[PDB]
Amino acid sequence: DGVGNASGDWHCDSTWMGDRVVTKSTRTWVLPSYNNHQYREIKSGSVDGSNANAYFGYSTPWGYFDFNRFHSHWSPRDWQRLINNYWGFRPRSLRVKIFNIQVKEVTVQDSTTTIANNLTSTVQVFTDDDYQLPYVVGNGTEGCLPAFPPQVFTLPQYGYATLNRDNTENPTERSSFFCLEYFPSKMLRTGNNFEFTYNFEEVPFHSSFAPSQNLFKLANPLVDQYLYRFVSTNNTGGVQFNKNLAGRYANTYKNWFPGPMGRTQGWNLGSGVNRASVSAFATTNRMELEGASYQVPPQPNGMTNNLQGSNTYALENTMIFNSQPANPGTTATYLEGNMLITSESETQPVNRVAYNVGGQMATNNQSSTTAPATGTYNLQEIVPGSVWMERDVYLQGPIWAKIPETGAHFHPSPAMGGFGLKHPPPMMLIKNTPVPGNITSFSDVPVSSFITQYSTGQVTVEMEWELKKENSKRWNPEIQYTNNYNDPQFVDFAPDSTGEYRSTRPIGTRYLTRPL
Amino acid sequence: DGVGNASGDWHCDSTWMGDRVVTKSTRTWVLPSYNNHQYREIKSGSVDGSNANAYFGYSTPWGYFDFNRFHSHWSPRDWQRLINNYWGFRPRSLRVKIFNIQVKEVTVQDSTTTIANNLTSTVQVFTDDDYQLPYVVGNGTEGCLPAFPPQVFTLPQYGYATLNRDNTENPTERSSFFCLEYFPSKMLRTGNNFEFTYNFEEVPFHSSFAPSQNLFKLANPLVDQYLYRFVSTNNTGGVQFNKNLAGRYANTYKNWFPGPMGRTQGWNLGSGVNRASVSAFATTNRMELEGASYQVPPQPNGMTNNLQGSNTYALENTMIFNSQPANPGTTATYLEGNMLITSESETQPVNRVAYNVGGQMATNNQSSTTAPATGTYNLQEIVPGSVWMERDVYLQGPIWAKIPETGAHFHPSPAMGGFGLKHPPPMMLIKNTPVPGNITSFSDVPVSSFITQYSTGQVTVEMEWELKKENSKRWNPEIQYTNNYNDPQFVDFAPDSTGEYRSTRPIGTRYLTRPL
Amino acid sequence: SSFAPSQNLFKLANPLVDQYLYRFVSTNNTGGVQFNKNLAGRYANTYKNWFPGPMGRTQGWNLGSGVNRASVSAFATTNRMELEGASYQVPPQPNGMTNNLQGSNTYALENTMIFNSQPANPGTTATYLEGNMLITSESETQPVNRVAYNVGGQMATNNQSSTTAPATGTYNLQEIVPGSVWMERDVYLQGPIWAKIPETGAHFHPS
Repeated sequence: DGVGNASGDWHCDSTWMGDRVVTKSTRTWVLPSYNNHQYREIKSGSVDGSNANAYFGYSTPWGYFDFNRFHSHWSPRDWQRLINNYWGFRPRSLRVKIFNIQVKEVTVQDSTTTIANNLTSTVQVFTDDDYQLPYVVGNGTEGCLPAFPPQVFTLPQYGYATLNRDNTENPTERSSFFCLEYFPSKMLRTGNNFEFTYNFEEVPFHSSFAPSQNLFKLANPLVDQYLYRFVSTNNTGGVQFNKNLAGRYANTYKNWFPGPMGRTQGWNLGSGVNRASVSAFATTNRMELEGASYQVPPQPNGMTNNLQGSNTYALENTMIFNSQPANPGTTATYLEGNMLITSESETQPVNRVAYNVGGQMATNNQSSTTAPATGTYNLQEIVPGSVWMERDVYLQGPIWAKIPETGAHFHPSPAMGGFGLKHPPPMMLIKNTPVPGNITSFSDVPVSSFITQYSTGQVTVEMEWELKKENSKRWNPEIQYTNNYNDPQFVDFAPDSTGEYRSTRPIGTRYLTRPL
Repeated sequence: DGVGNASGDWHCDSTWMGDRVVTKSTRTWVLPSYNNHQYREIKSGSVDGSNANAYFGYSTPWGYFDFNRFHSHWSPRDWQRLINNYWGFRPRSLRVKIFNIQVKEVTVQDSTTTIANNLTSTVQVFTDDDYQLPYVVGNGTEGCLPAFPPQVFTLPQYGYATLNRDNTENPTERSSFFCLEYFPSKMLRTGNNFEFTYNFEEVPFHSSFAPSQNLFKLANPLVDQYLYRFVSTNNTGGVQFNKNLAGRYANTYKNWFPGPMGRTQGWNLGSGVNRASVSAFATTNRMELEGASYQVPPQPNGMTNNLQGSNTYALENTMIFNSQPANPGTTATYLEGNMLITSESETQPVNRVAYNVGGQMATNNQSSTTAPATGTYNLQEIVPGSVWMERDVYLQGPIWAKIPETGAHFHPSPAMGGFGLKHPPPMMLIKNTPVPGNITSFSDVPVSSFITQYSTGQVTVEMEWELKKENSKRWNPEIQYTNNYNDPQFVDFAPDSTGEYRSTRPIGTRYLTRPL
Repeated sequence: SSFAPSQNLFKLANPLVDQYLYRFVSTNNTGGVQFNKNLAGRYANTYKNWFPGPMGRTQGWNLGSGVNRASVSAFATTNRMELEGASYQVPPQPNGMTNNLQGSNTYALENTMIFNSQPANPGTTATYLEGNMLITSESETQPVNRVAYNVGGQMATNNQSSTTAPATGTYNLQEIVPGSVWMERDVYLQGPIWAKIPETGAHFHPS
């Protein structure tokens, strides 16, 4: 409509209506003109001793909007209300609006640096609906909307990696180039606005509960089994048997088995007592692809990193986060007090411990000449009758990941956590239109001289969630997340005297308990 | 409508629907104020030793839009899809939109050079529908919309040549002056937009196929002809005859003849072995008009420049292109590795070779006293029963040319390639309106003082194409264009580390094969 | 699926942007744990959502210029499965691996379909060299499928202590894990369209 008329209004709110909760979030963003209006080929050779580091790729003029973090949609008080009272939750609908656009021109004469409004300048916006572009949103990267509503943020620059030849910086014939300007886009002046709507596919609810029973202790404690086990051979080697007694969980027939495991090193925290002067990388867990060795830092699902009490943690099976945001490219060492370290101890009744060996199997054939022998195993994979619990979500953590298109997959739950989607919420791309500097003569060669410009505006995201209610018959009181501090010098989840937000603790979803 | 409202949106796309393909292209352009708002008489005398160089003409304040190149409408992947799967293609419809206009004023005080928006300034636009103006669009000149969508381009300045007297810079009484301001034009401020629509006349489809048979080898190989030839005279000079045998193509009666030829010099490429220190111009092919000798660098249709394998090329029968755009007025020498050189070797089954002699004819009357004699010929023209193939189109090359209005013509296919049209898509002309500097007194003499200004905006072109499907019964696999490179250091048809587009190879349309 | 992947399974993070996630890299002179942030483009050290498909190690033989070991009888060292008291060669191996890297003349022969250009007489016992044979390559699936000739990865074999340094061991076989992705074997014009699933009442992933 016009220079003097506002395109949209601020909405930041939560509404709770029975089985449904609606979240509204509004933020202010800034867009730089990246690459000076150009597409650049980007590449790397081996770095820090590793060829797994090498890649071939393109950097682009465009920027994108990322909302795949829970703190983007949820207040700390609203998150506490959900974890305390519900068995499960799932996403249903998404709505996005971009509005109140302002384009600015920056000029320097003799070091003055004046800044001014340009009314006739445009911004370009599009959504990748058919998934033609490479999707970089679900990989745990920075640049999402901020946890605190007043904070103002810079949009991330879009880029991708294609194929590389023989673990080197060079490309292959199969390697691909994608142009964003080939797709159609909306053009916006200061009066104009953009809107999009999405529906999520049917997905299973996340489980916000901890088991109240061990997988191996399900027989009644009072009653004996009608089943027998081999315990012995006599002086002539004749087989002998005994009945299975009540409460003897070590010797009982079992219907179901625990989930898959791979052994990972355990390190003590706090009082500790670990080995000195160690370089971690040579002894880390790895998988081999195309001739290179890769660390796979979240391990695959079905294990627990920490026992309960205990200060032993398997570090490569744990999500590690920082309380405060960091500057790009930092190489600084961080001690444990700075870090936020997660524990999966609630899943221990059904999930095997990562630091320990899995079990034992037979290695020989017994004979009158030879005694029977067993051996321990460090890895096991899926077996029929297998049961496990998936990794917990965090307020600091991601909601979704895109399933890769290969035509074959098994059990599609992402390792970091969250919901695995065949058709994920789509990539949203924004760029500043090139505006040319004074040109007085004709050339076939393309213009490289442009006026310097940046853009600013407001973004609103609305999300709908489906809730599963608790139906417990437990008489005694349950565990709950609480604000509990001894002699506090500051309020957590609040601004400080300088105005910086403080977030000391990581928050999971499992406080409620259910029988197996 | 307004200062804060956008006139149009970005559309860059291809849609394939059975027999029809639609192409959409969007670009950003810059317009200079050419000639400082004045019309100038332009002229030349003899240059580089030639009077064919002399001309008399006018230069104008206006600029024009040119779309007669395939890379303007076609992506490299889309062009590969057409050449691989279709017998023929033709143009059907054209739509043009000009929008998002921005007028800027440039001021200099003491070397500062400040640039600012002028809201009340106008741009003027018109189309030459009745072909009253001289048409300069179909002559292989620079200034067309760019191959890569992100590239920003300067519009070419309009000019023309009229009649000149006695191969000198002077005019004739028949010589003509044309004023653009005499035609009606639309006037546009920053809010305003312009649109045009065109329909192409019926034209024959281009042939995207190579012949699978020789013109002279069409008789069945197994069966003899019922026809006889003279082979001999006896000791008394009495005539003798022999029957024509199966597979003897050298001695067989023929229905049809090859197309017209003129001999052109052949030069070796690569390993080569050509003559040293040669100046080319004195020995080049020429046609004489109005007392001057002119090189005619594309030769006329019906010949082939290169045999297949072979490194001999007739250079004056070949389209030569540069991979990268060049600065105006360059006099630099270029070697073969920089150049993109085309081959017509697919048409060799029906088209005579340019470097070789055409054939032999009788030069005498035989008698008992005199033996019979023959002579070779270096040129031949159209004969009844003549068949030939027209020159191939290239992605780097032009779509159309205007047929000249003389009232008489034969077979109207242009020498460079493409479609010859009596009523071509029309000339589109744009100018910046003169805005005056401060005037304090009256004069009859016209104002020569104006504020300095330039314009910028977006242009969209939409084109519809009709396709002819392949109907082959060939059992074995065909030749296809492929991305095939050994040990590549860059991706072809992509930007580099500096952001410059790379286009190493020329691409033709003939990969499919058909029987004669 | 008649297509080849244009991206590696482990290279999906944006090359320009750093992760908000940290990894353990070190212990100090008193054995206290130390951490570093994950940087942009460092694919060796990045958190991963998805894992490659199942693998079993199979011997690799050079073709063309080659340079393989002389006078070998193949059968004793071949891959086998045991049924009802007997050892059986299982010549197509199970799905989720790639036989050949690209370029490279190393092929895992027991993971490859081998065909003859010409039909043969029944009962022939004749030796055939490589030039007579038609040998397939699965190099397009290498961005998501592990190589058969190479080891799969490494896992922890011990518990670290002030007395004991940490240790790892390589594995030659691995099976399906949750979050696993792979590509099935390609069809050929010379090859078969279909197979019947056996009736047992239980099966997994029937390709």
